[PDB]
Amino acid sequence: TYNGCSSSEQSALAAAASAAQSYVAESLSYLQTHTAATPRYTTWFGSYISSRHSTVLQHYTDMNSNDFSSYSFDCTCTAAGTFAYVYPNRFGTVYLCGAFWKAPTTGTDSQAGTLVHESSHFTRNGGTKDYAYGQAAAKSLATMDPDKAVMNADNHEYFSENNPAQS
Amino acid sequence: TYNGCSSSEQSALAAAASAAQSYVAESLSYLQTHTAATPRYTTWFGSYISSRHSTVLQHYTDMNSNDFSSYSFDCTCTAAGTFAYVYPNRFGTVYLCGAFWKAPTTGTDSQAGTLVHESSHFTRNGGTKDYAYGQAAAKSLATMDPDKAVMNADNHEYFSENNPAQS
Ligand SMILES: *[C@H]1O[C@H](CO)[C@@H](O)[C@H](O)[C@@H]1O
Ligand SMILES: *[C@H]1O[C@H](CO)[C@@H](O)[C@H](O)[C@@H]1O
Ligand SMILES: [Zn+2]
Ligand SMILES: [Zn+2]
Repeated sequence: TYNGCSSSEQSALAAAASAAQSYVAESLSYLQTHTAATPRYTTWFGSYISSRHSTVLQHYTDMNSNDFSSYSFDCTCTAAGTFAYVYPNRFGTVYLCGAFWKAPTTGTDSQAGTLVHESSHFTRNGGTKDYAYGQAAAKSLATMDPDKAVMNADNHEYFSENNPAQS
Repeated sequence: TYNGCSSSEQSALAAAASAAQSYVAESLSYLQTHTAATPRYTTWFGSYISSRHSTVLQHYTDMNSNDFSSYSFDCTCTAAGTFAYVYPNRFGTVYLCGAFWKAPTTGTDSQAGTLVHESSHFTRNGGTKDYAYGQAAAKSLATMDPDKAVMNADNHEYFSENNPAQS
């Protein structure tokens, strides 16, 4: 459903939700078939170990079961510098702000990637936190504190967006 | 008891066992009072998280209840290239080889530290494995795979020997 969203915003959300669904799907498949260290994994989740891999696998297994297209979207926020926000304990509802509309549908820090980010925050999906923001801090977190990286929303977004792409 | 141990090997073992008991005791106390990341813990057990700290705490809780002075020591092994060995499912018996007698009572890769290493192998004490050998590999294991570090014998020995000393 939509709340305070214009025709164009609903269309953008429709496209972003579908692309977010695909990101999560390809991301889950990747985690299920890659059970050893790979560039794409270590860059965003650090040194590969079974327990952490299971953690991220679980997050995507859960997010994959979500219906991004059925999320309750709210576009009343007009903050030009904010992308989106959610309440971890209030599942399926995403609040969009001004910066979301200026972001590309797919790619780095995209609308679709933003939904994957926010989705990971839901307690049902793993309850990720925001320990680091942006690709640079996300990669640094992966290198220095992998345990936090597998619990950081941006690291999930960047793992899914995979841009620049890695195997 | 002693199996094939001279009077000099027996008294040396009594000292090594007393010092090992002291290592395990101090190591347990440390683990009980340090419930947050510290250099001594992270160097040998990796990034601090409750579950991992609980694992090593348990190992030392059990090892502390062991009585090293009552271990059945066997001195028939004469392999100068190895310190000692045990069967995980055969508690309380340690087989010492040639290299053990050349080592110092306390310090890095000491007689006391070797007893801590071997003790951790007993299933009753946690059943650690030998994923890495030597300080360099042990530290590397701690940084790359914390889960394996808390289950690696050498990491326990070095945490206990604490040389160089760390807070
Ligand atoms: C993550 O780090 C590993 C090295 O451990 C590589 O597989 C990859 O290139 C990425 O930097
Ligand atoms: C273990 O690693 C931490 C860094 O996460 C340090 O605080 C400590 O000195 C040790 O290297
Ligand atoms: Zn966030
Ligand atoms: Zn061993």
